[PDB]
Amino acid sequence: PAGKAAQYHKEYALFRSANMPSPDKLATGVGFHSFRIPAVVRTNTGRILAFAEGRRHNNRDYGDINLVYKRTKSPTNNGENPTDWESLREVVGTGPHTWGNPTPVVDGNTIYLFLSMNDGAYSQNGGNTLPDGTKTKKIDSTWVGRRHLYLTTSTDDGDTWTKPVDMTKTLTPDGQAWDAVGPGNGIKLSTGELVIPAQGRNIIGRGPSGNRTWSMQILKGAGSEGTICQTPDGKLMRNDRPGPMGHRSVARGTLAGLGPFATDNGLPDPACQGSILSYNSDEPARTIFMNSASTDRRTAMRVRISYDKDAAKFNFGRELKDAPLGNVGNEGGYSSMTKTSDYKIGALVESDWYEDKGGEKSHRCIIWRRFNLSWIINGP
Ligand SMILES: O=C(O)C1=C[C@H](O)[C@@H](O)[C@H]([C@H](O)[C@H](O)CO)O1
Ligand code: NA
Repeated sequence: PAGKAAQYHKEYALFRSANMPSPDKLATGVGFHSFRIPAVVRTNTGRILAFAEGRRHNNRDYGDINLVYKRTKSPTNNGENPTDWESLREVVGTGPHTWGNPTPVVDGNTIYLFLSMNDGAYSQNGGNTLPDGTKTKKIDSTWVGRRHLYLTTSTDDGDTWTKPVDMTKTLTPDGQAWDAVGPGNGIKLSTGELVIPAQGRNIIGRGPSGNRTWSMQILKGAGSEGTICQTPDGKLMRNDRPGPMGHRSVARGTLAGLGPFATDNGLPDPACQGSILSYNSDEPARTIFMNSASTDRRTAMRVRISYDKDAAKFNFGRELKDAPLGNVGNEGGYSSMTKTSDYKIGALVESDWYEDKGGEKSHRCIIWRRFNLSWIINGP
């Protein structure tokens, strides 16, 4: 029934890499080679908060990387145009460290933002060469050299953020080395609990709005990069990035536990992050899913709808190719979706200029797309 309406789509770069005109810089003068790893949420004011990793010197997952963000200037503009967005701010950039994997969730008048961190001397694989010629040590299980999990919060509609608090000791398993939270988004259940996807576990926030305490729900067979969603039937669903290239890994259950993860052959994935959004719970209930709908590459970005009460089946949906955007490099990769006040899907989508090929010098930017259901429904 939302298919009857006139299609609407609109798209433009929102985080502009250093190689692009009007590159995004902080008010301090700090600029960024690349922006990756988007997260976006609509607050209960209707203001949109967009988060990313500002990777300072190159496009690598490690090294000096700051967690940055923008807000819409007003809570009512819905990010309609470029000028509707504030200029870049910083959640956390302290030291030479990696701060990233933004994974926010809105809770009434509090926005919670989980993030991952590592020391600037360490990388996932280790032995990587830093700007100064120093080789990274490999992420390990020491306090110094593990991936930490941090939580920061805003009670002023994303304007300011409390000093990030290290929650690794309580919300990551003891002994763990590599870790990820999201990235993308957590969710607030119909029943009021907050759920944050993370590597091998959900992170559950309980208590009144804005005064939460968190615990781990350890999962069996989950991915490192998960999405969480409350399907129309009320159940939870993890839809995760696979280890190897092929297809999304999916599991369903409740706060008491999830069933086994199993590959969803309806959802090809190239071992890349995806995003998911419960769009509405009234009839017809809809779940939206975005990812690169390919087994081998990140450039087949597709958005889809499921009408299933457990989101078992997604339609073909529509290729983001159908509304391509010039002057932003080759679009595709990590994504994040939110619903806007004016009833569109707002998505951040990574794009890669690909100048040094897959080398570290290739600049990465992030696109902001909006589209209504009609635009998805009425594609080939
Ligand atoms: O572009 C990527 O593939 C990527 C970028 C992120 O910054 C990394 O944290 C993440 C990680 O390397 C994998 O999830 C395997 O742990 O992957
Ligand atoms: Na930094």
